[PDB]
Amino acid sequence: AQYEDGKQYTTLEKPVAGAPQVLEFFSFFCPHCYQFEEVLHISDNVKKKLPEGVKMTKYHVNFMGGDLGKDLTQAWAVAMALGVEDKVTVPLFEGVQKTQTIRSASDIRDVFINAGIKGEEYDAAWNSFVVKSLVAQQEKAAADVQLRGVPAMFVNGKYQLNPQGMDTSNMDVFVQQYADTVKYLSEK
Repeated sequence: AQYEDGKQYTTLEKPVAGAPQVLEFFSFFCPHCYQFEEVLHISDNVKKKLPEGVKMTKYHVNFMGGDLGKDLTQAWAVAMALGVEDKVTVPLFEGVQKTQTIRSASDIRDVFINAGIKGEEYDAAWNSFVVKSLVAQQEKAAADVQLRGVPAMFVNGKYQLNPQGMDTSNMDVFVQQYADTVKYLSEK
């Protein structure tokens, strides 16, 4: 076939019921994730090809960067609760991997302040039980699929994108193949 299990995707031998339609995992410490977000714009190109009526979810993970990795997961929960993902994703990636000016939760906080979220609003969110459950959701989703590496994308709790099985000669072509694969899987 043109799309083959174990080639452009793998199947979860242990499917996850009730999972988000399209579920992406990343870490601000993850070098391919940086590529995916700032160079390849994967999330965005997937969305452009997804059918009507299909939601995209993106979660941060704990297993990179130790203590700061966990702060970043809580910060991402804040970003999601406040709906400010599109304002912090780039400065967080660059603060961690490019300029390396993020070394503590306070530095993470500075990124939101600079993006124009108010101190009082950020601190209130950071400490809220709505953010606590949002952290729990991120962890539970990763746990459900026994997640050990990022970037990762899962469709309908049953299929897992396998980007190693795609050409990377051309970055544009890789992205569309990736996006088309997600669409194929979504229609399965």
